[PDB]
Amino acid sequence: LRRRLKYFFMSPCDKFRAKGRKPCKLMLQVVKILVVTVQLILFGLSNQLAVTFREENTIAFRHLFLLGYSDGADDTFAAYTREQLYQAIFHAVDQYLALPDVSLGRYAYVRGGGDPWTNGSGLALCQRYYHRGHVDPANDTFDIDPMVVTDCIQVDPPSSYKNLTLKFHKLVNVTIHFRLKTINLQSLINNEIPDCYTFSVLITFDNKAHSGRIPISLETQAHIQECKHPSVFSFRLLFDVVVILTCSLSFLLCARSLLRGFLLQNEFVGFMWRLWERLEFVNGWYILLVTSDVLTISGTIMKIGIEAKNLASYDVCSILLGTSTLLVWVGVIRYLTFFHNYNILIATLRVALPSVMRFCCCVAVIYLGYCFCGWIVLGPYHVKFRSLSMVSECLFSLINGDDMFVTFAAMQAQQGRSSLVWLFSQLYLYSFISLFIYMVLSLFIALITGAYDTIKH
Amino acid sequence: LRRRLKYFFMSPCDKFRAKGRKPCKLMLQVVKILVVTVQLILFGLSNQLAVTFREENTIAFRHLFLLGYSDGADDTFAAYTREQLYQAIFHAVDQYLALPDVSLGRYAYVRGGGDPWTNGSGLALCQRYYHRGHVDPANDTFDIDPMVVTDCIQVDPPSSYKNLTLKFHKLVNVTIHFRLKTINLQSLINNEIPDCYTFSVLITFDNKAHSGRIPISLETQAHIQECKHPSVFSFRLLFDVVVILTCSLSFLLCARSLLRGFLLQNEFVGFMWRLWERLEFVNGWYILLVTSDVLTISGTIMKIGIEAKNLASYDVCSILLGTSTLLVWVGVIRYLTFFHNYNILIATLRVALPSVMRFCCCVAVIYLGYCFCGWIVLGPYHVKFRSLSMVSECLFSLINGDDMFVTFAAMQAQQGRSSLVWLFSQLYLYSFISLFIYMVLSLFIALITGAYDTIKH
Amino acid sequence: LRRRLKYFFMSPCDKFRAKGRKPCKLMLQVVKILVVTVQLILFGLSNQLAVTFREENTIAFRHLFLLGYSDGADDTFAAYTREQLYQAIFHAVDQYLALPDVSLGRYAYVRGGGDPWTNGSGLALCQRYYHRGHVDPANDTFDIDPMVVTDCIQVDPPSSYKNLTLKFHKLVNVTIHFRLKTINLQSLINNEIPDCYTFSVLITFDNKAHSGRIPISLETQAHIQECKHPSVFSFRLLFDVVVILTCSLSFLLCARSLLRGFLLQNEFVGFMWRLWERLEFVNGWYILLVTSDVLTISGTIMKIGIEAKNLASYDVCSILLGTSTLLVWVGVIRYLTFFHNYNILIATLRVALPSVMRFCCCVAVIYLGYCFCGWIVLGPYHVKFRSLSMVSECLFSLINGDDMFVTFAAMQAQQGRSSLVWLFSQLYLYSFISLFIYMVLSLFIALITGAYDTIKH
Amino acid sequence: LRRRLKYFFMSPCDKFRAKGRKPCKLMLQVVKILVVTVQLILFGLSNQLAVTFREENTIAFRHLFLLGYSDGADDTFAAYTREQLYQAIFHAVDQYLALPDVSLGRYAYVRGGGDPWTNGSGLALCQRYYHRGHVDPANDTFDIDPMVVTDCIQVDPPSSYKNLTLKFHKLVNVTIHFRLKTINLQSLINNEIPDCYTFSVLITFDNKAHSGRIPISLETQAHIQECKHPSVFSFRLLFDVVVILTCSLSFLLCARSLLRGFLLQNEFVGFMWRLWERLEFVNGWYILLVTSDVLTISGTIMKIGIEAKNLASYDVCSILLGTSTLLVWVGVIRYLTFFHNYNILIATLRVALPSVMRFCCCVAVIYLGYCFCGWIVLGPYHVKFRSLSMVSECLFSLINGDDMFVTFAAMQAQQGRSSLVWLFSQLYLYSFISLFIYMVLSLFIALITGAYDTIKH
Ligand SMILES: CCCCCCCC(=O)OC[C@H](COP(=O)(O)O[C@@H]1[C@H](O)[C@H](OP(=O)(O)O)[C@@H](O)[C@H](OP(=O)(O)O)[C@H]1O)OC(=O)CCCCCCC
Ligand SMILES: CCCCCCCC(=O)OC[C@H](COP(=O)(O)O[C@@H]1[C@H](O)[C@H](OP(=O)(O)O)[C@@H](O)[C@H](OP(=O)(O)O)[C@H]1O)OC(=O)CCCCCCC
Ligand SMILES: CCCCCCCC(=O)OC[C@H](COP(=O)(O)O[C@@H]1[C@H](O)[C@H](OP(=O)(O)O)[C@@H](O)[C@H](OP(=O)(O)O)[C@H]1O)OC(=O)CCCCCCC
Ligand SMILES: COc1ccccc1N1CCN([C@@H]2CCCC[C@H]2NS(=O)(=O)c2ccccc2)CC1
Ligand SMILES: CCCCCCCCCC
Ligand SMILES: CCCCCCCCCC
Ligand SMILES: CCCCCCCCCC
Ligand SMILES: CCCCCCCCCC
Ligand SMILES: CCCCCC
Repeated sequence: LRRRLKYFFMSPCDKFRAKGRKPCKLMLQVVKILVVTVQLILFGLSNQLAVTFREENTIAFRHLFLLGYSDGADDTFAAYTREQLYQAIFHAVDQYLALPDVSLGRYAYVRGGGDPWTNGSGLALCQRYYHRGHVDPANDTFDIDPMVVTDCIQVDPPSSYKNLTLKFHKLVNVTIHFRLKTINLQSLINNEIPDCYTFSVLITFDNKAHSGRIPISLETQAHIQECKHPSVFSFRLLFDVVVILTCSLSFLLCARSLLRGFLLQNEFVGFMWRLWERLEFVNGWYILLVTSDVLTISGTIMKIGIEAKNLASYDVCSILLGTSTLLVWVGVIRYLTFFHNYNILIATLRVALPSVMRFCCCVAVIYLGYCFCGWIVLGPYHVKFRSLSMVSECLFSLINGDDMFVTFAAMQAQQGRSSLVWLFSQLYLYSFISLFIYMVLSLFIALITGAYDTIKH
Repeated sequence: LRRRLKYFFMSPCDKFRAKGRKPCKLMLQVVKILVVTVQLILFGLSNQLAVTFREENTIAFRHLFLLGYSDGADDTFAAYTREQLYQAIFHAVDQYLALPDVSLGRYAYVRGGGDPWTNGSGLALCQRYYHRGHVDPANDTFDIDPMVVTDCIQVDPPSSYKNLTLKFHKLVNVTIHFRLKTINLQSLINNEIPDCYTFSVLITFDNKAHSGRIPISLETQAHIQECKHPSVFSFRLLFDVVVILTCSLSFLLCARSLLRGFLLQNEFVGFMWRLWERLEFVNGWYILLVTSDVLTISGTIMKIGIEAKNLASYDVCSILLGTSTLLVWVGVIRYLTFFHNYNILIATLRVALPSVMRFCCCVAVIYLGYCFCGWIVLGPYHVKFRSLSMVSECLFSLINGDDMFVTFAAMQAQQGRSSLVWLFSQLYLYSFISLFIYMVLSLFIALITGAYDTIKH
Repeated sequence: LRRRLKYFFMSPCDKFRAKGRKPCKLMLQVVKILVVTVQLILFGLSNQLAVTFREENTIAFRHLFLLGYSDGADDTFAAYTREQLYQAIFHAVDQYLALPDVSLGRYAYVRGGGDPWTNGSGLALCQRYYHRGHVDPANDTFDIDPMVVTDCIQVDPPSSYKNLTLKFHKLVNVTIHFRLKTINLQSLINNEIPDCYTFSVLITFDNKAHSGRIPISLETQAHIQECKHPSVFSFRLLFDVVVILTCSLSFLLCARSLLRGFLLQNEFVGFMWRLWERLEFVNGWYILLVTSDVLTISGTIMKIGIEAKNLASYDVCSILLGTSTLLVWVGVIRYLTFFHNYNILIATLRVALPSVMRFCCCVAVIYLGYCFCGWIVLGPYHVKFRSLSMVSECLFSLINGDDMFVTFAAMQAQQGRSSLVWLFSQLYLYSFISLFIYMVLSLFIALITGAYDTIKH
Repeated sequence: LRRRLKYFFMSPCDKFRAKGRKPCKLMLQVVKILVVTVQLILFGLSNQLAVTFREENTIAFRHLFLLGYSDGADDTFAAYTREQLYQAIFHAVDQYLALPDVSLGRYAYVRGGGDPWTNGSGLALCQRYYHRGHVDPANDTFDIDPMVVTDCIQVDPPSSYKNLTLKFHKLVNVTIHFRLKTINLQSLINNEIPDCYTFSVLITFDNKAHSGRIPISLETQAHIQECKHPSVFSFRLLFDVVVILTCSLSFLLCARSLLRGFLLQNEFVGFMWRLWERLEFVNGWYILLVTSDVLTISGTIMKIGIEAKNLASYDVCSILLGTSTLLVWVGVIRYLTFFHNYNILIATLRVALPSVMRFCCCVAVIYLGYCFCGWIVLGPYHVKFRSLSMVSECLFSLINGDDMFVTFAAMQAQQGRSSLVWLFSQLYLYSFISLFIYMVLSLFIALITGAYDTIKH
């Protein structure tokens, strides 16, 4: 049993010297790294083109349908008078009706086919208000039924919509919905058959705040299909099958290795009888390899489905493939651990990790207290403290010396208004930055240095 | 006495093993953390809505009443000719008179009710100048009585104000004051009854510099009341009472513990007879808990008052609640100190603190000298050195590697003008940054490393 | 043999004490540093003037020929309607025809002389579309022959171009090509004879995306000649010859030293018989000196050619000269290594380097995995993750605490759209920044500290 | 002699214990710190008011006299057509003639009084061109006499200037000079008598590049006098005299101490007979005090002159006073050196300094080589590499982790143009940042840590 146990923990070189078995798994892992990286690169190259197409079409739509729109004004684009709102709505509808004659792109009208479009209708102009909405600020009185009533005009592609009358005092919002069909000719370069896009365009005039300011936004959804009857005067699926086969073989070999480890662990436990030490028979690198294989196979199946237009879950597929690629690239450290000089550094990090995590536990409570305090106190006055996630991002960036002066200057811009709040912000920011830069990061450095010193002895 | 003293310093686990008393205080502290955090989250969620309402209304007012106003131009918005100033004033008054027909919001006029509005007047247009203002720059002569005279026209909501004549050579400023009543319908979502807002709007055309440039600003004050006769087709006060009860119980238990410590200290002193060592009987964690309880109770009472519309001190309440939440979250380190691995890091920080503070004392004098020098020399030329607090913020950000290049480039933009000042700025910035980054932060790191090394032995 | 070997490794001071030979090479190296630096400074001063001339002319061309152009709008300048595109094209052509009467600069027309300009033609207005381009998005149908057909109108400098008809549905792009001749009178200051510039101006209206948005750009190529028949009412070539002679002498002496080292190494090997230890006879400083001499001589020849207008490879010459200057300035460390106090620090760096490089090897795989994952997942949503090189630059800047908050906020701006992607971005950014700042840089610091500690003992 | 020598090196406490002499110098230094700081604060408060006045007047002038000017466009403000230039010039002159009726400020015209204004002339409109300027880019020919001829029209304050004819092909520049008199009424607040300003306004249309782009700028010079015949319906000079007296007394006492040290050193040398060890008798703190006293006295005299309007050298006075304040605040470290715990840290820094400076010497050559290489190679393409001082500022900010990503992205914006330059920039930036952050700063930290470790033993 001793010999088998010793050989089980032997390094690949020692195993080859002893039994001479060819290291199939190492070569398979190298090939897997290569093919997985190539597949990810190809997928990203293909997807960025579609992303660019959709983004450019959306920018063109914003310039076409939004009155007085200019680049970089998405956040602040709003209406402030009834005349402005009416003009914007009518401009959007008129530009929809004039699209064939003015647009640089080639778009087709989509009629009916569901809701909110009635049969034969291309554009739906809906206004949503309250069922009952009596409001009298002069007498501090109101009577509202929060139930929302929707009223839509239907415009067929080529003017009753010009008779629109908005109930401003009880208006919840206004929306314009339509769809445009186009063909992605940009696919010709990069050697792909053009596909058919349907853009669902929604223009929203939002009055949910009732603050006298109605923001205006335009959004698009892209539905991609294979064009019927294509006409233009295989190395994508074979590569996917190759990747799947490589991952399956790697999974089988790693599962065999893990089973062998489990059986040897059981034998050793039985021998000793006649948990931390049990899991010594577990090869975490092979767990990582199995996880990467599963993720890659799932992502490859999803990618095959997507590229045939049968699926539209690009986010999940991209996440799976990227995570698997990261895992396979991280797995290369196993090979470096077999050399003493590199193993020194890897073991330094490994022995540092536990105390680092314990110190993270110690620091998290202070960090969270600061987050809550900053959100509650500075949230009203600071744009960077409006949400707890935003507060955490701001504090994390401050800890690393980024955007410090702008954070100070935002509060400086309102020193005269509230002196108490300004003094509190001064104390809060100074104390947090000093504590976390001059004491916490220093202790991280000290922990790493101590781990390195221990490893070198 | 020895046994009682030993038990007094026993850890909670040892105390439970010895006497078996249930650790009520620990459970109470956990519950306190939970309820305090939930209360803070709810309060912040509620307050951000009102902040958004006020900010949006103010932006709408700026777009409505300021002629030629655009987003992001608040700091530089100014008039430069008499025609521009007259046009801006008349535009503001005309937009006030046309508000019902043009505004997307629903506003009500407020008449009279104090000063500067006479009875029946909604808008007050005041101009403030000097009593006697003879100025003759041609002869380098002037005769001024600094006493300020105010002259206001009163406009009743629906044109004598069109006859306004400004005394430009002796004008101190022009102001427009009015009030608008609105109802916050946005409260319907989040399940709250709408409240009644009164916005006091002040538009200022400022000529205190007499520099030929008159900045224009708009400011609002919000007074919030409960709307009389509400009509819309309890889990906020019960939670506050629960929080107050929890904090009061924690305060009572901590006071009992502190009294026991005081009595035991007195007994030990008497025994020894028959300050640093005396305060060893003081449990600073319980002082922190008592402080947090007091702050939380005060903030909860203020919050109860505010949410009934009887109080308007949001800043003080928010500061109290945020500070108490920070304190209760920092108090969790006490529980970690009972475990050796975490106590190692906590004790490292504790033993590092004194030398860190002494080095801060050493560094403060150099920092202050640099602050004064930079303010006096670069203040005239650098926007970031205009005020001592701004100088301190800039230097602190520089020490942490933020906004360095913009600071250098601002001076670069005027190298040709004054070569001496540019050379001085070069020497000043380079020396300060080098000294504080390569020697001071390094010494902080060394102090922390030495403390950690001592603790590990 | 022992005495000769000992003298070969003697320091310059010891060699002078022993044999008394004048250290010609040291003085030559000092003179080389001086002359090389002066030459580089003069070359850069001369080149920046031409760079400024070309840049200013290009800005003037953009303001002259692009309709509605404003500074800082190069990236977003685009057309969105057929009317806008026609107006821009006609404005460019009309401004070309009116240049003599409106331009502040003095330009001459260039006619014919190649392609795309026919004989006697100054401006070429080409439109490129597809040979066959049937597109019917209504029926999801298309019939395209990807072959590109070009049709150009020729405009002679002083209106058939006004009859231009664009094939929008199959348009690939539109281009306007012309050339302008000018004289660089700015050369008079700095005491140079004015030279003759020919600017080849290309205006591109790009429709390769077929997205309804056609970006517009202007680019120029400068061809510089010596003006024929100059008339204006030697210390540049003599200095170049001096530099070349100094570099050649340094090369000869260093080659002699390297040959002596090789011969002594051969003698020692023969004696011992009767690789790491062999290369001990190689003086890497002299290899650096020889490389710098070769680079400087090549760059000086290229510079001589350029300044006579016989060459136009400014990038290669600048790279050669800058690299050689960097090498000669780095070579000064050799002289500092002869003093114990400075040699301590230099040897610290030298002994730290190998473990630093090994740790870089360990870290590269994790860095690459993160790069690929971020590119594939965040590329569609983040402007800073569009390309792998851009991803690497962003991650490298993040590791050093730059642009952290903007990176977080770009993803924050789309939290509601995709919650899964936002959560993944949170985990990705937080884990990467924490791992690389609190563990990797700490280990670099620890490696350097250990090297320094070993050197001091 | 031994007793006197021992007493000479005694600490202030030991000296007081031994001889009982009252420590007059310590109290004097404390009073000096207080009074010098108060004086600096008052001077800065007074000066930034005048700075604000001048800046506001200049902004008003830019808005009045520059056609189409908007805030934040100073750098890019330029003309591109002859029509634009004529319109700008005529607008400036017309606005000068209409100033009394349109300006919000009160200004007086200044006539004649030197050059370029003839007797009775308020505005001078000069155009500078070449004596002979034949330019024929068509034939690549030119004949220039670089002598500059100036031709000015004179406009008396209330239209021959409308007949201006510009020689565009040989124009060097156009300038408009005039002067305006105003009274600074803003001085009334802060309790000062208003003073009389004369603004010399120069508007420049610059054509020295001959690039078809003529930048337009406005500059002002302020000359300040005491207004004659002031009329408005001493604690500044007494404080200055107090400061001067305090500094003089401190100087006398420190000189006495230094003379005593010199005499004792001479006695010791004579005794031993019967440089590094000699200068042990020099008290560098007293040298610092003497320098600060001299600087403060000089700055106070200059400030007295300035505040009486007899001097205008604000930069020199501010530099002197700021440097003296920095020195006196740095001098406080002497008192901290008398306490062991603070002396530990101060001595750590003192013993670290020499090796830090030697390592700076080692690093300077690499830094300079990188500076030259970056300037020569990236200068043509990168806005941040245009000048060697700018290159140094950019590299220094990069070393400290500031503005990294923008530096990378500026080069990314031109990857396609020159691939060789882009690759070189990648290698250059990556190598520089890595070398200086992961090896140089680490060695600074290691040096400080070693110094601290040695001091603690
Ligand atoms: C076209 C490519 C075909 C490749 C596969 C066939 C050709 C080929 O070389 O296979 C090598 C593999 C082993 O490949 P591989 O896993 O690399 O080889 C094993 C590992 O080196 C293992 O050590 P660790 O790597 O540290 O765990 C070691 O203990 C085993 O020795 P032992 O056998 O004496 O105990 C080796 O056999 O051996 C098979 O017998 C395949 C059975 C697969 C069953 C999967 C489902 C359970
Ligand atoms: C106008 C300026 C003229 C300058 C040159 C003439 C005037 C002049 O001082 O020359 C000094 C040089 C040597 O100049 P240099 O190289 O500085 O001198 C040698 C180096 O010091 C070398 O040590 P390292 O520097 O550490 O390698 C040392 O071993 C040699 O001793 P050794 O001779 O006893 O072995 C020295 O002769 O000696 C010549 O004989 C020139 C032959 C050149 C052949 C080149 C083609 C192979
Ligand atoms: C209104 C305020 C008036 C203040 C001054 C008068 C009232 C007053 O206390 O003077 C204290 C000073 C000394 O003031 P101060 O300099 O503080 O006192 C001396 C220092 O403590 C010195 O040590 P260091 O400080 O380490 O150098 C020490 O060796 C001397 O002892 P010794 O005398 O036994 O050698 C002290 O006399 O003694 C005078 O006799 C003034 C002579 C000035 C001559 C200047 C021109 C050369
Ligand atoms: C001259 O250079 C160095 C002198 C001393 C120490 C390190 C380096 N550098 C070598 C090059 N290196 C790569 C730059 C391009 C991206 C990939 C980088 N490699 S990396 O290992 O992923 C890595 C990443 C971040 C931090 C450290 C290491 C940077 C470090
Ligand atoms: C050999 C088993 C333990 C090695 C560590 C597990 C993999 C680490 C993942 C980063
Ligand atoms: C146990 C008494 C001393 C513990 C320290 C006091 C509380 C620390 C507050 C951060
Ligand atoms: C003396 C031979 C080895 C010295 C090192 C080689 C030159 C270093 C280049 C930076
Ligand atoms: C006591 C003499 C030496 C003390 C150092 C000199 C003053 C340091 C200036 C920063
Ligand atoms: C020893 C008691 C630990 C308590 C953890 C909250």
